[PDB]
Amino acid sequence: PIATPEVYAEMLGQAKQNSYAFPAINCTSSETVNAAIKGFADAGSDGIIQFSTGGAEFGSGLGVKDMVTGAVALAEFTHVIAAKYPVNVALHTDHCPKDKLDSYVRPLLAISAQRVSKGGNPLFQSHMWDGSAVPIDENLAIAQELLKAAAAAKIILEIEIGVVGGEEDGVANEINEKLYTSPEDFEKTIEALGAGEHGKYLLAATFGNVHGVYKPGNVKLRPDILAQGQQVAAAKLGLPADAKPFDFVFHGGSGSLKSEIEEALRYGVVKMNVDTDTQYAFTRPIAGHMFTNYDGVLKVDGEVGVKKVYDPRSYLKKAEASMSQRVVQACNDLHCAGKSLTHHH
Amino acid sequence: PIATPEVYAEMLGQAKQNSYAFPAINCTSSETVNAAIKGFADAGSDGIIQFSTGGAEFGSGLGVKDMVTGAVALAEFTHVIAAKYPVNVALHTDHCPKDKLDSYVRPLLAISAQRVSKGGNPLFQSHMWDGSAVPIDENLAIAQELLKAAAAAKIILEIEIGVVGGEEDGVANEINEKLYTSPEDFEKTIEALGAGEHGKYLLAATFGNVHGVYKPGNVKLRPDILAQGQQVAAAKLGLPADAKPFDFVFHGGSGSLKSEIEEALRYGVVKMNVDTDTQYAFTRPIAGHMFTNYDGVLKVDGEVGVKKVYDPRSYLKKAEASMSQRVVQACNDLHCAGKSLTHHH
Amino acid sequence: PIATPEVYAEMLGQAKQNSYAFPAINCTSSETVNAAIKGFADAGSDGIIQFSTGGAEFGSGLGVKDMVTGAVALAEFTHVIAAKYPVNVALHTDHCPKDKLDSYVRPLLAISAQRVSKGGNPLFQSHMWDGSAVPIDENLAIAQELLKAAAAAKIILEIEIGVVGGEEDGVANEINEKLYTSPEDFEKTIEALGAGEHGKYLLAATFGNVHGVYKPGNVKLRPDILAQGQQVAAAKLGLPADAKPFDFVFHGGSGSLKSEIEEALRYGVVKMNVDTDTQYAFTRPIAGHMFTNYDGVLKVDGEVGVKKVYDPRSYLKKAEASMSQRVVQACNDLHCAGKSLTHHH
Amino acid sequence: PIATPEVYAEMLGQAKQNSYAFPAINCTSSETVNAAIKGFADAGSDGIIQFSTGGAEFGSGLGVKDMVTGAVALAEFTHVIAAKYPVNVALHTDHCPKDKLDSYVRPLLAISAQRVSKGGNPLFQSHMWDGSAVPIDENLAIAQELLKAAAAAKIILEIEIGVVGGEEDGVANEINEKLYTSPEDFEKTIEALGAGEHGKYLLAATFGNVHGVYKPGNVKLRPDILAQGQQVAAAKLGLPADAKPFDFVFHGGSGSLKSEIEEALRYGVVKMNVDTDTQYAFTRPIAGHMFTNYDGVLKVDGEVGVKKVYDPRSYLKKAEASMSQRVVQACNDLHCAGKSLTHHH
Ligand code: NA
Ligand code: NA
Ligand code: NA
Ligand code: NA
Ligand SMILES: [Zn+2]
Ligand SMILES: [Zn+2]
Ligand SMILES: [Zn+2]
Ligand SMILES: [Zn+2]
Repeated sequence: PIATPEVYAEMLGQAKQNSYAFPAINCTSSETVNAAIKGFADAGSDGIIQFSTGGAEFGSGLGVKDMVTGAVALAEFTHVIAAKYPVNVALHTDHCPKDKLDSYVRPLLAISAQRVSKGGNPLFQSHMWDGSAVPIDENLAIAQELLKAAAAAKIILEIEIGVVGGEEDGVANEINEKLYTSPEDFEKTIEALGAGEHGKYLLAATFGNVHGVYKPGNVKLRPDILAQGQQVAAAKLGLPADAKPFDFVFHGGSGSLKSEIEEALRYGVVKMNVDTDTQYAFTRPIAGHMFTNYDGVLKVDGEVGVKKVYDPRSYLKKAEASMSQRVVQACNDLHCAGKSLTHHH
Repeated sequence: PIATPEVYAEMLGQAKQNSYAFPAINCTSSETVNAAIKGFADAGSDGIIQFSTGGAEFGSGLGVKDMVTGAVALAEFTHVIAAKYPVNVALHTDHCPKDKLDSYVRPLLAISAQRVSKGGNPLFQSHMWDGSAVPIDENLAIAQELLKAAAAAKIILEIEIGVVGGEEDGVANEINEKLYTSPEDFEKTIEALGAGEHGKYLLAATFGNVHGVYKPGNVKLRPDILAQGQQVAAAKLGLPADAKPFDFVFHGGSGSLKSEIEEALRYGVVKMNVDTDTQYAFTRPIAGHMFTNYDGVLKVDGEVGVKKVYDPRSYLKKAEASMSQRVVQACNDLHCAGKSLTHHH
Repeated sequence: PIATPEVYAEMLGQAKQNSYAFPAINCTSSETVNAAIKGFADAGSDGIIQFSTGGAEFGSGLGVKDMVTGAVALAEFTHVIAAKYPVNVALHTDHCPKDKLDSYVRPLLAISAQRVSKGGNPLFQSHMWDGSAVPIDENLAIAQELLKAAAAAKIILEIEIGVVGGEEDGVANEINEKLYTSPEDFEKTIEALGAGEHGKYLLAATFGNVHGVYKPGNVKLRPDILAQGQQVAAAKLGLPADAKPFDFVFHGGSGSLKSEIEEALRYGVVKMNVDTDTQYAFTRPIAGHMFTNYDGVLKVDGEVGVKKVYDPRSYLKKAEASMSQRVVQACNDLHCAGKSLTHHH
Repeated sequence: PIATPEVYAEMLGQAKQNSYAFPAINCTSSETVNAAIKGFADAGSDGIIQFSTGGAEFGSGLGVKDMVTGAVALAEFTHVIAAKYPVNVALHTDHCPKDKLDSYVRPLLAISAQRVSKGGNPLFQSHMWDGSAVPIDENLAIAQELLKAAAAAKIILEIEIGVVGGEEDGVANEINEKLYTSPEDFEKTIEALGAGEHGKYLLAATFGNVHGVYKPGNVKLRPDILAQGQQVAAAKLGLPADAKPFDFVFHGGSGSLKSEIEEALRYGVVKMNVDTDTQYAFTRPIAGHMFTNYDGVLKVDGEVGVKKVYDPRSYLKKAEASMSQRVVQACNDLHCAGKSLTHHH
């Protein structure tokens, strides 16, 4: 089923308590949603499906190119599908910067507020505010009012401090020192938003994260930044030094070393975003299909091709199954496999 | 917008009166739905999006494989998208034989009946009963009760007399004399169902039709069968000899000669089904993408590929645009281009 | 065996007498030579293997790029191979313009003169002088002295009047009226060189010929130009009006209509050049090989490929066999199949 | 130039004295010969071109399939080409087992004996007798008489003790303990043939060698076997313990670790055979060419392709250049680069 807000909060609490995390898989289509949910199910795991601004625009089609339309359409599709799987599936929106709030997160929030006002549940269970490109104080000012709106709609807010390196859509962030979150940013976050009691939130605190897949080991993660952020917050809050007040989000998950994932889990990461690796998994058998069936997918030497192999289902089923396998791998990497809160086992 | 039942009836009436038809494009996904609707819009045309049994199964994902789930999920997706286009889009289900009625058309009918009972409109605007594999009397007995249910849910029923040749999913129909509908079958149809006054229906009367794309000219259509069927019916009904009591459906549209389409339009074809040609149009740029970007979509010689080209959106946008072009061609072949009943022009 | 000058003259005499012609296949390598000779043998036919200036440069390798070296190396290779086939194989050099005479045809002539002086036979059995880019009088002045040298070395000279359209190497000739040979050019040729008694020669008189392969029918051949050239010459020589004093060469053979070849044969064509079509035949199975074995010819996803399919012999044997089939087709198109003067049958 | 027997002996003496070796590159064609020689030249190095039984059969063409014909044809081609390069190129034949002696090495020896009898030099400068599949005593009995014939024709004999693992043509040798040469085999070799004074020879003593390319490190070489073989022989001959009486040949060179090559050079390897790696280098840009030019090398959607890219020279020039680069790498790996005995520098 789709995660209710209550089940989603239980999911994250269980993950936190037991030092595991859920994959948050970027999807762009019916096929990619289907692949993600089947991956969760095959792994006996709960999970999160997320739409980026570009993914939502793509989902709306070339004749529309509207983020709200694409996200709503894909969300409605997902609600129907997820009802037929035993595992819990949460819907999320990825990086939304300041100039897209009015055309993505805010109208989506308003849609969910309306549903809640009628006694229903929100369409999405979490939304990301990415204010990493503006100064920390402005980031958190926007975060505070968005958190009030989100909590009122039974929605968890994800926020970001520090910058994720690499290319996300047309835009590149330089890989530098800004990829490492400062102690003061950790402190200001707690001051501004508390530790859950003013609305539940997730913190994408960056520790060297880079979107994309580079040669293994080229991206230099420093998970210790997270351990120190937890210590900083526990001190502010008057908690024991081993308390973990933050629920962390691991961006740029694809291409990470297994040891880096394992370490991050020890410091309170409850969500790891995966996009690039599942994109490769989806595309890889499509490529193979076109090459091995080149004379069926192309009308060559006066022949008319072979429908059996140019039927989009023929290669897209292969794409789906391959992406699902990669999602199973993510569930085993993050230790959420076999832990679905439905215990359908 | 999605066609209301009243707008759909107006569409078909206009097409009939003016000797044009709408394309009915088989879709299987968010991308193919988006491509079809954009094609209609680019052509300034209304149109029909249809899901086959296999298309619906595919739409539900490999972990579900349920026709009702896939059709409902894709339908809900389509309702969101179609609201953002000026043209009218009707939703339809394709070939449903006797052994799949209880797991496809009937439960879908029941869903729409429920919506109508609450003062709403049906989820789908038409459904196909394909009883061509059973004797004509059984075919029409089932048709009569389905027509009552359909009319009660504000849904048009499509039925089939005669067999369409070729392969549709795993199953092949032999290309023979059964592809040509008999006069008695035309007569029994009118006796059983009337001419609209017991429920609105479309008639897929076969005249040599074959699913798929063979070398141009290999498939031998006999559109005169349709002209004679109209004459047969007008005689039964006591109408002038030039009356056209049937609304005909042209199956196996892909690969047809332009002259064959033109002739069929003169005898009351109001709907032509297209699947194979739009499948080729969708796949063709995907094939080209994989070949020209072979070293980006594959991790070769120890390199890690190129995300920009293995991102599924990169080739699927090309697929969408190419399929939309083929749909524009169908609208111009069927003379519905520039005739949308929204007159947004 | 390699055609001796006496056997080559007999070949051409037989072809002329019986209204058939030999294919002259452009080759560039051991594999293409092997493919051509096997094609001749499979067709029970004699034939001609020819090297263009660019083909000879290619044959010499990227470290040498010397036309004489490449032609000699490929010729020596061919002498060894041809000895093992029952059919007669003549060696020829293709288009040599004025600025390449001193670095191609002349030094090759000198090599053969040396062999003949020692009591041997020439290395090549014919050479082409292409003076179509200079005025007719200069063309024939050069032709006359080259003919003396060639005859002294037991070599037949091919000359060209009129221009062949299209691209031959880096250089394009415009497709225009210059592609059609003038009566005066026919007359000047006979005046300058006679009709065999001052040295045996072949005449590439152009009649709309274009190098390359365009859509069937786009190239407009006028074989009547040849019939009139024969009439013009028979008049000058005081022969009956149905005499055929010229041995014609049909350039741009690839992509020609079968009816065009048949007509040209009636007017004394004894040699038709084929390059573009045999290039496509050679390459086509190589393309197929790479696509169907994509994961064997490329080291993908950390694997090391599959030697069985990246071994150049695996696809080059397929290339050879396919090119040989196209050469068999040329022998059947030109009616030389089953007519080898060895009568090994 | 082609290496005279005197220059070839000088080459090997220089390599031995200075602890370097020459690559022996398997070739199958004009293009592969050209690529190999250009590689030697680019590296300022002498080198060896070798034809296997299968390579020679391939070189003779599908209509002939005769090892002697193919080897002679390719050798004659090579003599013309090599004259135009400043470096010395030696011609060799690879693995010839007992059942192919009468149809490969023996007739080739007879051809060279004839040339020498007329005051000329041999066609090939070395030939390989591979008797590893028969007992050591039979191997060396055949070796002794072949050595007499070879020396009389100014030809060096290569022999093999121990088995090379892997697939060489249709035949596979199991990767086991037989891949490691025994001390007694080293001793019997010296007893039978001496140390050069009864005819010059090269010794392919196996030390774990495997034909082909497996994942780096999977093939376990033991170069110490060679050091001990040298010690064994120096003892038999009454030489100092650091003497190197054997000239060793390193089979299965492709895919070897650089450290393994470096070690082998210290123990008297003067020749390393490379085939599989140069095959991959030749094929790799051909694959890339077909993919990136897929719509030019195939006639698609009713188009006629693009001659510029289906011309075999277009991709074979790329193949040549890539194989030459790999040969340059071999010259730098074996430390013969910059050491050509022509000192053209
Ligand atoms: Na990443
Ligand atoms: Na069709
Ligand atoms: Na041509
Ligand atoms: Na090897
Ligand atoms: Zn991210
Ligand atoms: Zn149909
Ligand atoms: Zn030509
Ligand atoms: Zn070997």
